[PDB]
Amino acid sequence: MQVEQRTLNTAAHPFQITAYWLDQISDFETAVDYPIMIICPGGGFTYHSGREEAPIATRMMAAGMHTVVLNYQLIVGDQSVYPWALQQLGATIDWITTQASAHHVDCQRIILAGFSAGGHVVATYNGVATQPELRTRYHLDHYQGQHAAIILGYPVIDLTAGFPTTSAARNQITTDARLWAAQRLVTPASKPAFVWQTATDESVPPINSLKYVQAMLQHQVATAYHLFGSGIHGLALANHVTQKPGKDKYLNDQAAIWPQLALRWLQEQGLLAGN
Amino acid sequence: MQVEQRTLNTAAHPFQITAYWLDQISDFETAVDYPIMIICPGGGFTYHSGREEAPIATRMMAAGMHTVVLNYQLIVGDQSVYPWALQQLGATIDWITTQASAHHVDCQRIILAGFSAGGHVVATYNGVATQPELRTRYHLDHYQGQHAAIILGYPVIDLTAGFPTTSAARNQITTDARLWAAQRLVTPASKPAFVWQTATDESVPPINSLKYVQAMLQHQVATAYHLFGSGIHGLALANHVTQKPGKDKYLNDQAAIWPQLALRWLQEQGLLAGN
Amino acid sequence: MQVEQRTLNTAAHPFQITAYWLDQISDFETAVDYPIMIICPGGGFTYHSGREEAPIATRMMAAGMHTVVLNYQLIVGDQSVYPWALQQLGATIDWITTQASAHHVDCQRIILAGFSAGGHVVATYNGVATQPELRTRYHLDHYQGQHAAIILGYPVIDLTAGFPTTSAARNQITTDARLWAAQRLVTPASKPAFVWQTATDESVPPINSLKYVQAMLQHQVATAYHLFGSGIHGLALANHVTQKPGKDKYLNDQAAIWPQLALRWLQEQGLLAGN
Amino acid sequence: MQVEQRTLNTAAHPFQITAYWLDQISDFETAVDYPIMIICPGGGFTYHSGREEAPIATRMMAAGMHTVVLNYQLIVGDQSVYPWALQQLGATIDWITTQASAHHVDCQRIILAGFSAGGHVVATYNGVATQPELRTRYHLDHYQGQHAAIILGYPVIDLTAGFPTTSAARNQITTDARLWAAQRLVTPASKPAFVWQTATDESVPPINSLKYVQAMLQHQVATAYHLFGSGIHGLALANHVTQKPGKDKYLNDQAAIWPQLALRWLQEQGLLAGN
Amino acid sequence: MQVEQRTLNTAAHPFQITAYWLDQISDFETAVDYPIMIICPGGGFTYHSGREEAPIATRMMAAGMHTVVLNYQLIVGDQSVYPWALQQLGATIDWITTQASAHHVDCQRIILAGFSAGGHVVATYNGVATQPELRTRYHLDHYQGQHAAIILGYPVIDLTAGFPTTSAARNQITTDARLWAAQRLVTPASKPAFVWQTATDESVPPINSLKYVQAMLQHQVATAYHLFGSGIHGLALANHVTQKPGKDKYLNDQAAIWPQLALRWLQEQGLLAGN
Amino acid sequence: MQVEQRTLNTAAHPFQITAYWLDQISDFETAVDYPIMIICPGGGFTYHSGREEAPIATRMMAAGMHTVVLNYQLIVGDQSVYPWALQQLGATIDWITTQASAHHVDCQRIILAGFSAGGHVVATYNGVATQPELRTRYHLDHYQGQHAAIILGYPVIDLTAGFPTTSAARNQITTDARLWAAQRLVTPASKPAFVWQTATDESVPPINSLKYVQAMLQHQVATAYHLFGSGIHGLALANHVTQKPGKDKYLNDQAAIWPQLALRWLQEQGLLAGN
Ligand SMILES: CC(=O)Oc1ccccc1
Ligand SMILES: CC(=O)Oc1ccccc1
Ligand SMILES: CC(=O)Oc1ccccc1
Ligand SMILES: CC(=O)Oc1ccccc1
Ligand SMILES: CC(=O)Oc1ccccc1
Repeated sequence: MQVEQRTLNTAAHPFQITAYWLDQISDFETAVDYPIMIICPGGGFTYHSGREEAPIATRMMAAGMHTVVLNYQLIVGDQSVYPWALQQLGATIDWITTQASAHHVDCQRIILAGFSAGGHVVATYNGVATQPELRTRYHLDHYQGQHAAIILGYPVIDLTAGFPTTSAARNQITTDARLWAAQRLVTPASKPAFVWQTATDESVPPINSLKYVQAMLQHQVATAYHLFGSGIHGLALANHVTQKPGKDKYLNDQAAIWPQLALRWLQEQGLLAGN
Repeated sequence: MQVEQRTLNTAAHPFQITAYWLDQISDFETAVDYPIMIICPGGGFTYHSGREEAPIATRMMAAGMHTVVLNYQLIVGDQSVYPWALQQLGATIDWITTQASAHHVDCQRIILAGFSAGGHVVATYNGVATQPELRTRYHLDHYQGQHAAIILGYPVIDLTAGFPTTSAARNQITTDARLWAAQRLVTPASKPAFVWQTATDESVPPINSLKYVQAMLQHQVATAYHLFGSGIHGLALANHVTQKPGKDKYLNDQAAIWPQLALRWLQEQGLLAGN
Repeated sequence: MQVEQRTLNTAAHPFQITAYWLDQISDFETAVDYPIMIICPGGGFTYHSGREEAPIATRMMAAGMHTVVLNYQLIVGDQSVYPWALQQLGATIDWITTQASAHHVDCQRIILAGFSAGGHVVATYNGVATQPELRTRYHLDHYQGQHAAIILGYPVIDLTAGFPTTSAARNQITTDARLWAAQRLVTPASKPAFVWQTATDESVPPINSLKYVQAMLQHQVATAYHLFGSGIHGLALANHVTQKPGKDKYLNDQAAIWPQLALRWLQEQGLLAGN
Repeated sequence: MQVEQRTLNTAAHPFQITAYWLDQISDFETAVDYPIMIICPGGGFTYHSGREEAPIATRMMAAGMHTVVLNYQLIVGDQSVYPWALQQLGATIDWITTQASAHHVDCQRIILAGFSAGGHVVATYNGVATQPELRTRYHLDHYQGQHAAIILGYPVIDLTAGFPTTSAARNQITTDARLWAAQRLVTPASKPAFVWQTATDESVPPINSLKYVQAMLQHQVATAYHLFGSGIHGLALANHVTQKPGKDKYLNDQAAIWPQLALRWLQEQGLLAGN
Repeated sequence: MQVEQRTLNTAAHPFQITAYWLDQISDFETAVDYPIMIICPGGGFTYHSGREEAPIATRMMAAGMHTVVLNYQLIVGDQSVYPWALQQLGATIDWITTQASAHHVDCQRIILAGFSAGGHVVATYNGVATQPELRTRYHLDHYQGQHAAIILGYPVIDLTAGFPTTSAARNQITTDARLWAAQRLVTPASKPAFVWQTATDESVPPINSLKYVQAMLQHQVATAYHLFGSGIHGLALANHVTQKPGKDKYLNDQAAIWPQLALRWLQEQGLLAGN
Repeated sequence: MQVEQRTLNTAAHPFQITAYWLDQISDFETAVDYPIMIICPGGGFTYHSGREEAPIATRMMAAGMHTVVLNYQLIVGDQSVYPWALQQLGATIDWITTQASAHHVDCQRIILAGFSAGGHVVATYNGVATQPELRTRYHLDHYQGQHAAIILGYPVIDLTAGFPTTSAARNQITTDARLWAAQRLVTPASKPAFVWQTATDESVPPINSLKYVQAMLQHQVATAYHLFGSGIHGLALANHVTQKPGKDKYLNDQAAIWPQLALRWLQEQGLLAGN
């Protein structure tokens, strides 16, 4: 295993990635290209949550994929998230295509994963980067490669749907209301989505995931949805690894099955080797 | 996540380790010390099998533990595995104690994992390093730190018990017949052992694991044993990650549950945080 | 000790830092969080002077603090220093807060040090970043963390006060005269300043430092000031370490005591462990 | 030998370089400063061709020079190449001057190599960076150092001269027609050029290189030109190293002597040590 | 291109290597396995000469091969060169086999290159490692992989043949006289040898190379030999790259063609891709 | 500043070093060779004390020298300290000579610093490595380079002189009593020594330094000695940097002047640039 931390400069706003590369198993007689997952964590658009970075990447690497963590555009200075964060995703996928041979990446198996705020970028991107009208508007044109599916964990999907609370916090995120709500952007072009959330999510009401999934079916898009009964927002892995020390509310054994559900779903979709 | 690859020189035969350090999560308020697992892979004493190195490390690391892979003494040159391989383990545990504060290692939770030939070293060590008589005999004296438990996967336990096939290959492994068989070395002071193997193991006969568990019980040491019904030798993870490309015999979905079994077992022993 | 060199992208103009991290002492039974000093060297806004980077960092590291060298915005292309350089400082402090647990940084003990042209950035920042009005104007809002004190060595404080020599050179630094003079930016909210300069400073008139201290006191901010009697501009450490080879005019034994004065002043401020 | 990969932030558009530094020979009793070659590969302004990076840098390194590969501005997002790419070259040369002491670089011996699209940037730069009229217009002022010579392999010199085909592709490269054609930008100020191309270049008509040389003589700049008889576009080293697997058309043994011709030409100019 | 510097511990005397790995070209739609050359420099058995390390490795790398520099056993402390250096060579080849898949090494194309004292190790190894009686005697048994050919530049072949001078120097190198002379070790199992030397070699008489070739033929091993008319010992590349500053005697344009001769010879042996 | 961690294999027992290299100052017109200090920490021959590694290295680095920390042979396995540790010092000095050109090391200014147990190795080495009789006997022959002076801080000088307490502990350190006591090894060939200790040293009675200093004047070798009136063993820097958290007994302001005293002592010896 190798770890690469790096600035990519091929977008208007340069950004940092952290790639975790799988190494070839040395006593294999032949080579294998592995899938790769790009993770956009949460942190409410003002920071990148560590709980949703390495611990999630490591769990997915365990199942045999490369992973990359994208530090997408935050609110800092008077900066807005969009349209920049969308462009950084496109550049990250592009950059991956250039690294394929060196790292044995299966470019037909590029997965994006978003959590909370992170989910908005990915949900939007699955929307935006699947319609050339919105591609051009947002300058995702001229980037190589594309993603095969998305995974969304308790995603922000609609900025008027409870998060963020105050109007003045919507606006920081963006004064472009044409993507306050990722549900309205779904077309039959959108790539297959695995979605999960808790029903008891106070900070990001489940209608977000419902609305995306609802809209995912209404345009015939292969989608799976798990709304677990209990659990607070931001469970991450919902187990001791991502548990804030001494805070039981981060433990939820029912939600903790999601990575297994996710991986099995990726296999079904032909996007991960089956055993 | 950092990757450290390094020679340790505090043994008669210097040796390489590869450490994979967990990084602290930044959204945490307080620091956490994590367990560490040292892995001795298989390879029939002539090599170190990559199938049982990083893939296994990553899976254990996904559960929230540091891991280190130890290139124990092989048959190379007119060299024998023992007693050097034992000293290298002690040196590795020692080295961990000196890295504990920089990496947040919980030294009361140092776990050893052995696979196949690698299991002999760990099994022997579990015996030798808990008996001052054999400690001193084999030069493990003056090393800091101790391991809390072992994990053995399809472990070579007795060199007269099938592997190796010829008498000339077992000699190469060692002239010292006082540890051809680790099942004879087991005494009360030994640390708890989680053991698994398949029953249809041609290469390394199940009597090996049976004999060792027999002796852990006939000696009152907390233990656990899983002998799956089917499967060839060297399953590793028994899934697509460790599957030699196109070889179905490396898939066994029943055996594939062993890491979960092992993690839950560690949690029960209070050697890994629980859920 | 670890050396991290790195681009930070969380500002309008991305920029390089070079971080020098203290490692934990391994025979300490418990962990210690250390203070951190951010250094902005001189170079007359057209370069970053090496004499005021590592040699100064190492002397400060020897007293038990992390250090980071910041390559603030220079005059290059047709770029001005301001307001960008101010933002880069805010982002660096912010970045530090995110690295605190991994490196054991005491974020309550963040010190900024500026030299010559570098002092302007720091002196201005100390004023700007303690006033929401000037904060917001210059886009320092939304960044985490704050500095506890500043250190200024022969600082450029007023752009009309002799440096730079020509009209055409002032302007290249900035077409914003509301920052030509950091002495006018001084208000009571400011963090405490240790200031030193030589009286015979031909290149940057002592009126600069004198004006700043004059305003630190008139606004009741804790300040200490050493105006040494002899010596040219840019003494740095004023000894053989930073002495341009064969040039005695860089040696000044009286000025050479400043790091000691500064460290004791920091201890007095409760911003460094006392011995 | 050392390999440095890194972002430089001293341009409006930050960018990656990959520097390959020569190490001092240890049994030399005195040090030696080595020339350095900056390489801008081709890729038709939409990517950076690996065929024209490392394999070319390694060949030039074998003759005793440092090399740096410059990832100049491409067409990505709605971005055009110019004027940004010209600034990135200036910042790279500038950065080199700042590394000269640590790496023993002879700043009197900075050479630029451009291939295909990369050649346009180098050819244009050679024009722009020698005339302060076009210097100022394109924002190259305040950057230290200067190049002593260029090398152009099958360079794009004129955008209306066959490449790019469509008009829509012209424009993506630039809506500044003023430098669609580096031929008409040559003055006596220009640095000496070694130029080569094949006569049968379908993709980028030979008239391109012909025009630049024609212009290089008509304003009398020391120059040398090799238009080989056979060979497709993008030969690179024109041997097995840069040969696309199983594609004979990338082999051309007459063109393959170009690195020798170039090196001898550099020795002639006093830009490389001689034999 | 990546540079790996590392201790290998798989011999009685552990030892450092410096590997220079070629990176795959990202434009190639398929992958390519490259040959690899192990280089044993000279230094008269008391040091490793830098003139014969990187400079030579870089020239060979430019031709499209991986290279590794082996720091073989010297006369240091009280040690003799043999039989350890032979084991270190075997362990290095072995290590390469384990790196083959991660770096795309063609294990049927492993070439050994020795210079001066380094040449003795290579020449002897070519003999020893091609004879199981002498294989075993010297403990090269149990190591994987083997080399396809050797290259010898002004090699030490016989220790009584003028190098080393005094009796007391030969003995330091080794008291085992059975391989004072690599000519006698030659048998038809020996891999093919490209050999070169100058006839005016005062330091190491030409009869050395003469005798080895003289025996490669009389044992029907494919071999080529170039004895240049002029030139001192230790020409290395015989050009400005390996020339001691201000020392013309290191220049020799006739001998300087040797790397081209060797590469063509390798192509002829099907050991390097042809043009 | 660069940090190099590394195994050296040119001794019977390979060993780790950690080198801290000063970087050249970029705004110097000329280059400068700096002195280098090799540090052997204490730890009572069973471990290397972190209190006496980096913190001391950093403080010496601040004065403008390279530093290297040597992990000399410990009591581990059934291994003794001697004669191995002496060889390791020799190889380290030797290795430095091979790195001089690359790092600008002034090989005429190599200084050894030992603390407590580490002092014994340095003190003995000072004795052994200056007399060819003991040189040959202990196999320091054939290593290049030599040291100019030693620094000893509360050194163990005689193993009967209190430390270690029991006869069982001394013997572990070594059976060879011909260097239980470095005071008896002092002859006038020895390089100059700066020596310090506290009078109240319980664990290692002042007798040791006194006995060494006494013995050092009697062979007319330039020396300096400081015996502070208070303070326990192992003060290191005797300040807050090396203070065990909450343990005042590690603070001693009088002894804390020793680095300054030592540096000024090196200046008069002409082994460090003077200011
Ligand atoms: C225990 C050891 O080999 O020494 C060190 C010291 C600092 C960091 C890593 C290793
Ligand atoms: C820029 C940032 O905060 O991302 C990280 C996170 C952990 C380690 C290094 C960088
Ligand atoms: C054009 C280029 O060099 O792209 C990269 C970037 C990082 C690593 C390898 C290749
Ligand atoms: C010139 C500058 O300050 O950037 C650096 C810093 C350290 C090393 C290399 C480049
Ligand atoms: C002396 C040695 O082990 O080899 C080298 C040489 C140059 C740089 C690094 C290692």
